[PDB]
Amino acid sequence: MGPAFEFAVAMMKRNSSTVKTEYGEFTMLGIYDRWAVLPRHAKPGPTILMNDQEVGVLDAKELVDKDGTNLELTLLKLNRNEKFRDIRGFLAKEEVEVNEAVLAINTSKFPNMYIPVGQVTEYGFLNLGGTPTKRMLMYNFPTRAGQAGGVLMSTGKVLGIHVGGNGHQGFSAALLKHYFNDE
Amino acid sequence: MGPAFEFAVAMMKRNSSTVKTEYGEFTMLGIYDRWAVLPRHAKPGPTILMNDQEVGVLDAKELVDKDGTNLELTLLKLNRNEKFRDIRGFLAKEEVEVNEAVLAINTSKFPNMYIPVGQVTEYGFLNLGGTPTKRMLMYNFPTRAGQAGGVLMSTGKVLGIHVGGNGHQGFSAALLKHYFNDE
RNA sequence: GGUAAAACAGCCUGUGGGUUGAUCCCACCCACAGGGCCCAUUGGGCGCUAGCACUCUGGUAUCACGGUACCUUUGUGCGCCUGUUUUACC
Repeated sequence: MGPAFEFAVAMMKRNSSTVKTEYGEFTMLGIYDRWAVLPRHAKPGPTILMNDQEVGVLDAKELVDKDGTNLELTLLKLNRNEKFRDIRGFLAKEEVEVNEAVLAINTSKFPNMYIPVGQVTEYGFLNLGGTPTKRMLMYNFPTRAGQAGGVLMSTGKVLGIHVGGNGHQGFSAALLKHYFNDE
Repeated sequence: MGPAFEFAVAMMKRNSSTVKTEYGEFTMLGIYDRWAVLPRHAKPGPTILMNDQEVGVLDAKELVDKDGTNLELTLLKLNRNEKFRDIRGFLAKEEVEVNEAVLAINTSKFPNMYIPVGQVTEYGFLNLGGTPTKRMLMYNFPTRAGQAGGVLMSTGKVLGIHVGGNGHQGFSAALLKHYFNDE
């Protein structure tokens, strides 16, 4: 099928997992080594359920910009031998707009779901649930709950992580390369 | 988890797929190159639905032994550019008994299912549905339908393909290395 | 012109030489001469902000020592980008 789906299936097979925390079930994306990404509201504790099996969290960083502003991403280091495929090369320096994107989701509510979203525009400031948030990306698609964590993709590019919606629009936290230079 | 579970998950991720034919939904195992294996009761036609994608069948063989006896396996050559991981090294030259096995199934009825089976005994002749059949492997897990095609595994070894059950006992067709010297 | 197909180029510079759409900036080609970089080297390979898949040369972790995960190199199929052809179709 489309080159984006070929890209998207591979990304989900090699780098994604289903995660349960105290606050729900999420798609989770492994960046490299043992570092992965959840939406901030997942609030992962000392251990998580990764594909129905308990895994310890060695470290959890909640991203904010230079000013202290929410970015709606939590990076967590997983206590497991396996390393993720290194997809930092698929992350861009700064926010990415595309004319057509796929949002991929893998949870028990939404198993193997590859949603074509269309135009992704760089949105910037958003008031998520009372919290000033920055580096939002926006796309025009009727979103539901339980989609947070979904990986927004384009052929050869990982744009961000779905972090919320409003009924006709969905919003992803941009996933920037320098977030993972080290941590 | 088990060394066997690590093995089975790897096998399903890299080598299995869900297949629909005119005769139901099946777990399917890729052997190498583009050769795969199904139960004969799948009876694949000129195309199959492989992970919801139409795939053409270049060639299909229903296995018989030198004596002409049913083996309950269909080998099919898939018209795909991508090639399967070569797992012929995990196949034995003759039927294998193990004292501990996992049967792995991936259909919409049975998503991401890894059934611990226990002893696998070499059963030999079976009268499947009125057809003299040979090289049956027998294991005792009161089984249900839609499990045909499940992969019977132990760490480092692929024993066979689930082809039927009886309420108490389950049966796999043994998957021997010389079946694939050239296919 | 489109519109399909095919088919063949792509390391980077200059040195020519033409041609070129045209007489001007080009674009191509035709060649030469340098500089390279990679590999597993009598050799190979080097368009990839577009990737996917297997395979191969080595590593590193881990393991119930059967495997598993990742990195790295070799190749091959599919895809993609530029051209240059050729053929239809309108």
